[PDB]
Amino acid sequence: PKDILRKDLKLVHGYPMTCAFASNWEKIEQFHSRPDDIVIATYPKSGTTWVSEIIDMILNDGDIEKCKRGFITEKVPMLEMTLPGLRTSGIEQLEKNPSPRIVKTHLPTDLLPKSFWENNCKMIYLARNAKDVSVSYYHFDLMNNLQPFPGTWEEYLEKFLTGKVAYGSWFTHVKNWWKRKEEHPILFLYYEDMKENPKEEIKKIIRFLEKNLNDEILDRIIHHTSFEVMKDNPLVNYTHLPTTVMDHSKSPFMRKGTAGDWKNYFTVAQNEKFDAIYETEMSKTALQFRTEI
Amino acid sequence: PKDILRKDLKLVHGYPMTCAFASNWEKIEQFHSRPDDIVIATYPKSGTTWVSEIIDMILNDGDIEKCKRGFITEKVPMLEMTLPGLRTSGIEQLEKNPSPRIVKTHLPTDLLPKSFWENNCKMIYLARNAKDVSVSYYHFDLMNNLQPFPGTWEEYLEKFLTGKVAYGSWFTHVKNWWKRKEEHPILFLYYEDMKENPKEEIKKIIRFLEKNLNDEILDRIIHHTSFEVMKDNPLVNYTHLPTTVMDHSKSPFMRKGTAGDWKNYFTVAQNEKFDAIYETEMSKTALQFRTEI
Ligand SMILES: Nc1ncnc2c1ncn2[C@@H]1O[C@H](COP(=O)(O)O)[C@@H](OP(=O)(O)O)[C@H]1O
Ligand SMILES: Nc1ncnc2c1ncn2[C@@H]1O[C@H](COP(=O)(O)O)[C@@H](OP(=O)(O)O)[C@H]1O
Repeated sequence: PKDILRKDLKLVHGYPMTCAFASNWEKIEQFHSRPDDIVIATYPKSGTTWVSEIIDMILNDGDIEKCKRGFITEKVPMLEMTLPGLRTSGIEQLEKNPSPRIVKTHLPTDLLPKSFWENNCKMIYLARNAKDVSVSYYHFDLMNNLQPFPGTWEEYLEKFLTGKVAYGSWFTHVKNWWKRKEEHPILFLYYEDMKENPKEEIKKIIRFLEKNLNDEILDRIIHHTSFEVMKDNPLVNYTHLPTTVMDHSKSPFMRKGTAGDWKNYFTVAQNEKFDAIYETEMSKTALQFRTEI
Repeated sequence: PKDILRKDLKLVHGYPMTCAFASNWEKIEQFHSRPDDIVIATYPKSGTTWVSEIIDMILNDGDIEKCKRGFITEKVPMLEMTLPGLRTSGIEQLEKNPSPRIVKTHLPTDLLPKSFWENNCKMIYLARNAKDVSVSYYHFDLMNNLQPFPGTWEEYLEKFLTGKVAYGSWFTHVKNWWKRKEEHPILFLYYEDMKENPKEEIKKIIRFLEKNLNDEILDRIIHHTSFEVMKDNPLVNYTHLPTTVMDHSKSPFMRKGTAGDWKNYFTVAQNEKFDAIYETEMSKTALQFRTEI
């Protein structure tokens, strides 16, 4: 463990990558998908864990005890995750998992195993406004010891803006995933929409996944996957991980679960600078993020 | 025409209704919706025409020339409108219109054709503060010859407060439509938010309508749907109606276009009596109206 903890990011295909995840990349590259695999793809801290539980519920017809068959890391493995000696890798877990497999990933489009495009796999891409992500990712690096130490918020926001963070730039991640939406079966969702109206957003996932679930099951999914519920659910709140991987005393994994929390952290000067870069990166795209609800 | 001009309101389902519209309700009740119809529903005088032009622009990807294919009454017909001999009825017009159809209505939730709920049609409900609505509706009755003469402003405000106006009580209208948003895909909007921040409000409509528009197109919609531009737009300013329907010389349809205009008409005595009725009607509800920005 001493060799992966708090280490510098390594570049893999031009992307800064968590040191623990950066070895044997050949295995990821060559991963074999099944045509009924369902990918949930997000930039980090964008609501992956939230929507993994929603999807597991949908696929289990809202049966909560089925959703309690294991920890989230077993039900919905992160494809690119490795912590050898400490944990089954994501791909090792996935090769033991029954179809249809839910696969979580934060990979950029050009790093996703091509098998997933080739098997025409259904994908849910979820995105969250860049300001809330930077704040959530900052606190994440406080508690997750696989990450480099983030420094001060001021130092961290500058790395985030220039893409000097694990998985690289949020702008490029979001823009390149959005572009793929035209030639693949990808449902593109916003975190803020899920926060404001989970029923209508969950219905989009239900239709995308070719399921019909009645209003009682839907209400149960909404209730089971609410922040207050999930935060106390020990199968999903990440307290099952070794303290050497995640120390929740520094920041809880389930932290605030809100839109607009970034305003508690951004100075007005940081905000002006951030808005200027954002307009440069995003004005020409059809993406329309909300930074509060 | 002399048969429907300046006539008393007629009761339909316990709602006072413009005499001209109070006929052939069977036709309205049995209207056939299409799954992609877009309902814009409002209490009268709440920004219907404004939001109609916005949605038309959104659906046409910001193409102003396409937005010039016809007058607003043809582009975005009023469902329950009938001016027989003088105008194609709203429903006749809708049955001539290609999908996706935008459908305008001031109908209370209980009078909306059932077909719209059954088809799961997207709806945008726009609401405006009750004081600005009352002033706006007063002025409208001056110019609109289908309406009864409203009397003095003092006599009119008393009818408004007691719901003795076409489409009945504003309080019931907004409360029941707000309740509905928990059971149907309904984007509920505030006139005063659109006025303060049209960019953000328009982004909600773009998302809700599942459209892909960049910032150039967005700024273009904001400009083309500003008050100053629309009031001079002969296709939306309602100057195409017969003088027998609308005499703009009494009061222009595109009247003031602002939040807070009510302060020019309300006496201090009226305002106290209004506020007391308001609190009785509205203090339980989660709605939050601004009377100025
Ligand atoms: N049920 C839920 N509702 C809302 N947000 C949730 C949630 N479950 C997790 N989250 C939030 O999603 C973010 C984590 O994303 P990921 O799973 O992609 O790591 C965290 O945000 P905050 O740090 O802003 O609280 C976390 O609190
Ligand atoms: N582009 C625009 N911007 C702001 N307000 C607008 C608008 N177009 C119309 N309105 C206002 O919407 C009201 C009429 O609404 P409806 O279309 O629902 O009858 C009028 O309010 P005022 O009488 O306060 O001017 C009108 O001036």
